[PDB]
Amino acid sequence: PIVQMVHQAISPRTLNAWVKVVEEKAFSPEVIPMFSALSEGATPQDLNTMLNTVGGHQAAMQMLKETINEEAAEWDRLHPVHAGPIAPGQMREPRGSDIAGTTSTLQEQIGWMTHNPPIPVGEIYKRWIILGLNKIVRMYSPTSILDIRQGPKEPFRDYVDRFYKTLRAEQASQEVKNWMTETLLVQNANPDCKTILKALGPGAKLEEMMTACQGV
Amino acid sequence: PIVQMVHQAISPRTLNAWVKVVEEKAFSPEVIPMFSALSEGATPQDLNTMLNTVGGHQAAMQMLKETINEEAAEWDRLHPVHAGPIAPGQMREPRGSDIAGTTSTLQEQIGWMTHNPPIPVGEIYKRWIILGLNKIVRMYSPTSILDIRQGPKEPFRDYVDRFYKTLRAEQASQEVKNWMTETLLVQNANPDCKTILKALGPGAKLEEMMTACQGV
Amino acid sequence: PIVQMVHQAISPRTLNAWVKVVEEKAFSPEVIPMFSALSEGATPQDLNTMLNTVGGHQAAMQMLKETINEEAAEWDRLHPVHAGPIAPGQMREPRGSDIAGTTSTLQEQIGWMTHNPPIPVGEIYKRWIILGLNKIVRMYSPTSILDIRQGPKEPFRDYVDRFYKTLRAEQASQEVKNWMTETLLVQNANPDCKTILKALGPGAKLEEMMTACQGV
Amino acid sequence: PIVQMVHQAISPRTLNAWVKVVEEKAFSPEVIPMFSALSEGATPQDLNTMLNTVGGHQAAMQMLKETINEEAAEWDRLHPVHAGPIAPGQMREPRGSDIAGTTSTLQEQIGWMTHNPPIPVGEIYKRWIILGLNKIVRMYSPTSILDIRQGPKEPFRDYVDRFYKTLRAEQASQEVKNWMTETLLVQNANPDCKTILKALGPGAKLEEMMTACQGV
Amino acid sequence: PIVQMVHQAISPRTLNAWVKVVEEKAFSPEVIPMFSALSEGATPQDLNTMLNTVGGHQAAMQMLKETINEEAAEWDRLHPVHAGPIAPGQMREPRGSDIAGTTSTLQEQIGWMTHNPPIPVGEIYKRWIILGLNKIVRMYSPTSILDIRQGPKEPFRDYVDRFYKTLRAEQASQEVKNWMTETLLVQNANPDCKTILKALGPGAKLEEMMTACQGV
Amino acid sequence: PIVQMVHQAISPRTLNAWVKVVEEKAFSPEVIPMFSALSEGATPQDLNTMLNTVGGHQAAMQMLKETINEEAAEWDRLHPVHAGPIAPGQMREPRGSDIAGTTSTLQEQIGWMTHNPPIPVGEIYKRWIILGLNKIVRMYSPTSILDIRQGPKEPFRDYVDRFYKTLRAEQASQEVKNWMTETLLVQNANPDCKTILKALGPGAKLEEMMTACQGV
Ligand SMILES: [Cl-]
Ligand SMILES: [Cl-]
Ligand SMILES: [Cl-]
Ligand SMILES: [Cl-]
Ligand SMILES: [Cl-]
Ligand SMILES: [Cl-]
Ligand SMILES: [Cl-]
Ligand SMILES: [Cl-]
Ligand SMILES: [Cl-]
Ligand SMILES: [Cl-]
Ligand SMILES: [Cl-]
Ligand SMILES: [Cl-]
Repeated sequence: PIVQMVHQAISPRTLNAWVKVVEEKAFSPEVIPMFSALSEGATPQDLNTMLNTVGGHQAAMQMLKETINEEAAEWDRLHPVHAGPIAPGQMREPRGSDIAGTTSTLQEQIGWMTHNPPIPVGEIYKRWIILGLNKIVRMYSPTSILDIRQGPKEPFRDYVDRFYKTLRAEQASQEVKNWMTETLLVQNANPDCKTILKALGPGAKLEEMMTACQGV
Repeated sequence: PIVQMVHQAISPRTLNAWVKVVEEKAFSPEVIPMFSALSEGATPQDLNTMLNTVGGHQAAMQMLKETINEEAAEWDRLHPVHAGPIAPGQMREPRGSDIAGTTSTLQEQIGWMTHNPPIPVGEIYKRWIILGLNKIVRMYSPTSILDIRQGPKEPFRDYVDRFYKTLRAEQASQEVKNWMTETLLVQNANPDCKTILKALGPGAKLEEMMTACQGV
Repeated sequence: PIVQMVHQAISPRTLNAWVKVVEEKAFSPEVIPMFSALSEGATPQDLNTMLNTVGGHQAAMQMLKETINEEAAEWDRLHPVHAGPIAPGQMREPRGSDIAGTTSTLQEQIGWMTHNPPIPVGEIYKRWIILGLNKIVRMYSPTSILDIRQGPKEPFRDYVDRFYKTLRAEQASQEVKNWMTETLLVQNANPDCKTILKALGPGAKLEEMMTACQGV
Repeated sequence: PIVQMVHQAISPRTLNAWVKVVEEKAFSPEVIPMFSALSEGATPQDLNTMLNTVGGHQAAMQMLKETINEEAAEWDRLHPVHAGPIAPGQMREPRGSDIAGTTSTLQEQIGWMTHNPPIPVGEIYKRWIILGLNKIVRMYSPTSILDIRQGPKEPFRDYVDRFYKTLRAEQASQEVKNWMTETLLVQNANPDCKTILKALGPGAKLEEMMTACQGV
Repeated sequence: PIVQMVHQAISPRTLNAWVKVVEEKAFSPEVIPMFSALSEGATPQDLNTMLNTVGGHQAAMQMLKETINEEAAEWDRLHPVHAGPIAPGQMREPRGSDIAGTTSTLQEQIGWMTHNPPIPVGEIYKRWIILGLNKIVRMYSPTSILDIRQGPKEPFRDYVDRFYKTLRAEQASQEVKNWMTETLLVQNANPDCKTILKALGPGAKLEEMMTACQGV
Repeated sequence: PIVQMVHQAISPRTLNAWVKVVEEKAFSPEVIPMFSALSEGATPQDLNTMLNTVGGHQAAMQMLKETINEEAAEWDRLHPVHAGPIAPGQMREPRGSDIAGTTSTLQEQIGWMTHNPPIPVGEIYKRWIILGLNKIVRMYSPTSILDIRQGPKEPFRDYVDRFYKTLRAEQASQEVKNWMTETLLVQNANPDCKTILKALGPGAKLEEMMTACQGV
C-alpha cells in the first residue's frame, strides 16, 4: 500500500488475514468490507496479489476476471489512449489493463497515484473488484429476502437476524432495500408478533419493534 | 487512524481483534471500551470498516444504523449546510452523512480532522456509534438490576459481582446508578449478610462491606 | 502511551495482553507489575481503557473506583482549582477527575504531561490505580503469612515458595515484611529442618538456609 | 527487501509464512503469487534465503536450480561481462550468478538495484525463479484440462471450480487458455447442463452460464 | 529499552516471552541468555519489570533480591555518595538502589545511561541479576558433573549431551570447566567407548571423539 | 542487528523462531539458511545470543565452540594484534575472541562494523559458526549419498527427493556434488526406470529425467 505517501509492500499478516477470510467465510457479505479494509491504500499489484493468492473458489475468481474486464473495456471506451511520445515531464494515460495491474509496473502505478493531480488507479481498480465481488456474493446467496419468514416459535430477535443477513446480500439500491424493510419485515412476521407490530404506528424504528415483540 | 498527525490504515490485528470481540462476547458491556480502544484516532472510514466487518448480529447492526441516522439528522438540523462555492482556502461544512462516512472521502475526513481549528468527525461519529451500542447492550441485557438478589448460600463476593455486572448494562445516569448502589445492593442481600452490613454505618465503602460479609 | 514525546494509541496486543492476564490470573500479585509494564507511559485514557475492558471481577473493579475517588478527593483538597480565565500561554490546573480521565480530554492530558514543567497525570493516576489494586490483591488472598507452616515431609524449597508467595500479597511495609522474614520463616519450619537452620547463625541468607535443608 | 530505498532484512514472519506455504500447499498454483507477495522488493539474497529454507521437495528445488542456471547462462550470452578495471564512479556488470545471488554480495546487490539507472537484479532473478516454479507446478499437476469432465450429478458450480483450478496449472498462453475456456468448458459439461448452455448465445459470460445451470 | 538513543517501553511480546520462558523452563541455563537477550538495552525499570512479573518460583526470586542487595551494598562501599547540592549542569551519583531501580526514576535512569560519559546502570544491574540467576541455576541443578557416567548401552552422542548440559550449570571458571572436559568426559565413559577414545591422542577434539565412538 | 546503519536488539520473534527451528528440526540442512536469515546483519553478540539460547543438543554446541576456536586461532595467526596505545581517531584491531564476541563489547562491535573501511566481524563470525554448523549437519546425517538406492516400486519423484535431501548434507565441493548428480542418481535408480533414463542422452536435465520416469 501507500501510507501518509511512501510505498510499502503488502504485509505478511495482511496476506494471511485475507487468505483466512476466504478459507473461513467463502463469500459472505462481510468478506467485502474486510477486503476493502485489508487493501486500504492498495496498488493494483497489491490488489492482484490478494486475488491470485486465493486458492479454490476458482469459478468465482474467473467470474471476477470477467467483471473486471468489462469495467476495463468501459474505461478504454471513455478514456482512449492517445498516440504520441510521452514528454519528459509527464506520464502516459492508463488503460483498463494498467488499472487492473496486468500491463503496468509498480512504478507506473506509484507514479499515477502520487502525481498531482492524483490518478487513483488503486481506488478505481478496487471498485471494479468490489463490483465483481458483489455479483459473486449475491449469486452465492441461496435465499431471497422474500423467503425469510418468521417461524411460529422463533424469537423476533432471531427472525430479524436472518432478514438483515439475507438483505445484506441482495442486489438492490438503498431505496429498494428501504422498501423491503418497511414492507416485508413486518409482512413476513408470524401472526402473534405480526399483530403486535401492526398496533405500533407504521413508522416505528427497529428498536421499538424488537422491544415490542420481546416477550412474545 | 491518525497518530501524533499522519494518516494510517486500520491494522490487520485491530480488525481481527474487533471481529473476535464480537464473536466471543456478543454485546457485553466491555465490548464498548474495547471498541473505543481499537478505534482510537479512527476516521469515519475506519469506524465504518469495523461495523461492516461484523458478521451476524445484524438485527443490532441495523438498530445501530437507525441510531446513527437519528444523530445525523439532528446534526443537520443544528448545522445546516450553506449554499455556495467552496473557496480555495477552505473546505465544506460536514453533514451527518459525511460524519458517518457514507458520503465523504477519506481525504475530506483527513482534511476536517487536521484542519485548524479541528473538526473531529471521527470523535463525533464515534459518539453516535457508542450511543447506538449502549442501546443494544442495554436491550440485550436479560436482567434488571432490580432482580439481582443474593442467594441464601451465595458468597457476598459473588453477589456483588452479579450486581455490578448487571448494573454496568443499565440505562441510568451516574446519579441513578449511585442511588442503586446505596439502596439496592444492601437492600437485596440475603438476611444473614444483610443484617451484618446494616450494623455498619450507612455510608461505608464496598471494601468495608465486602470484608464485613467475608466470613458469613 | 507517549514514547521518547509523541502520542500513540494503546496497542491491540497491549489490550489483549492485559485482558488475558486478568482472565488467566485474576488478582495474583504479578498482575500488578504486568499492569504497570503494559501501561508504561500511559495516559489516563489509556489507563481507563485497560480498566473498563476488564469483564467480570466487577466487585473489585467497583472497589477500584472507590479507592480512586478517595485519592481524587484528596488531590482536590491539597490542590484546589482556582477561579479565573485560563490565559493564552497556560493550561488549567487538573482536578482529581481530570487525572482519573473522567473529566479531561486526551489533548488536555497530552498537554499536561508534555508541558514544561511536566505535570504527570498518567503516573499520578497509575499510582491511585495500583493503590486500589493492592487493596484487592491483599483482600483476595485467602491466607495470612502467619498460616504458612512447613509440612512434615514438605521440601524446604516448596515451603519457601509458599511463604514468599503469600508474603508478596501482604499489607506490610518493607520493615514489617523484613521482620516476617527474620521471624516467621524459620519459626514456622518443621522440626527437622527448623533445627538445622537454628544451628546456622541468626543472620544467614536464604541461599545458606535453602542449601542447608536441601538433603532434609 | 528495499522499502520506499532503505535496505531491510527478510522478516521472521515472512520466512515463517513462506515455509508454512510450502509445508501446507506443496506446489499448488497459489503458492506462486504468495511467493511473489512475500518477496516484494526482495534482493537475490532474500530470494535465495526463501528457496534454501524449503525443507523437503528437493527434487523440485533441484529442478529450480537447473532452470535458474539456464536463464543465467542466457543472461551471460546476451550480456557478456567486459574485461577492465572498474572505475571509481561505476560498478561492474552483473553476470547471471550475481543475479542469482551465488557470486554477489548484498552491497553489490544493493548497489545495482539503487544505482541510477536501476539495474533490478531482484526483479530479474525473481522472474527466473517464478519461471522455474511454473515448470514445477505444471509438472506436479496430475490432471490435464482435457480430463476435467462434469459428473452426471455434479453441480455446475463445482465443475467450473475443478476446470479453472486445473486450468490455472496449465502451460498455455493467454490465447490458448482463452480457447480452452470457449471450447472445453461447455464441451465437457454433462448432457443436461451442456444442452442448457448451448441455448445461450455462444459468447455469454460465466455469470450467465453459471446462473443458467444453477437449478439443473 | 534504549535503541540506536531513544527511550522505549518494554514490549508486550518481550514480557510475554520472558514470562513463558520461566513457565516452560524454570531455571535451565538457557533461560539466562534469553533473559539477557530480551533485556538488551534494558533500564533498571525494565529489568525490575521482568523480575516482578515472574509468578511462582518465589524462593528463587527472594534469593535474587538478596544477591542484588549484596552487590548493591558493595557498590555503595566503593562508590560512596557525596553530600552536596547537585549543580545545574550535572546529575547525582547513583547508589546501589538507584542501579537496582528501587530508588531511582526512569528519567534519572535515562539520564545516567545517556549522559556523556555513559554511566550504564542498566548493564550494571543486569550483571547483578545474572549473577544471582547463576546462583539459582547452579543450586537448582540436581546433579554434579562428577555423577554423569556413560551407560553401558548409551550412544556416546547422548552421553556427551548429558555431560555438557550438566556442565553448563556448574559453578566453575573456564579453566576448571576446561579441566573437567579434558579429564572427566573420557574418564567417565563406558569401557568399550572409553578404550576407543584412549587410543586417540590425548588432545583430540570432540568431533574426533564423537565420530570415533559413533559405531560403538 | 544493524539496519540500512542504526543498531537494534535481536527481536523476541527472531529469538523464538530460532529456538523453535532447533526444537523442531534438530540439524537438518535447512536450519542453516534459517540461521543466516534470522541473523542478517547480526553482531557477534546477536550471534552468541542465538547459540546460547539453544537448549539441549549440547554435544553439538560444544563441537561448535571448538570449530569457532580453531577459526579464531587462525585469525590471530594471520592478524596478530600489535602493541601500542590506541590513538584517539582509531580503534583497536580485533582478535578472534573479539570477533566471536567473548572478549568485545557491543560498542566495539558496532564500531568495527560501521567504521570506514568496514571491518565486518558479524559476517566473519557468522562464517565460522556456519562452518561449524556444517560439520554438525554432515556428522548428524545417518546416511551417505552412496546408500540412496531407488526401491523397486518407488516413484522416481520420491527417489530424487531422498537423493537431493541426502546430497544437501554431504561434505563436498560443487564439483564433487556435480559428479554425484551425473553419476549416482541414474546409477542407483531401479532397473526399469534406470533403463528409461539411459535412453535419454547423457546430458539431460532433471526435468527431462523426472518426466521420463513419471509413468514408470
Ligand atoms: Cl466496502
Ligand atoms: Cl486479474
Ligand atoms: Cl467508552
Ligand atoms: Cl453505517
Ligand atoms: Cl509495580
Ligand atoms: Cl474509573
Ligand atoms: Cl505472480
Ligand atoms: Cl540457487
Ligand atoms: Cl549471558
Ligand atoms: Cl528487586
Ligand atoms: Cl547459508
Ligand atoms: Cl561461543
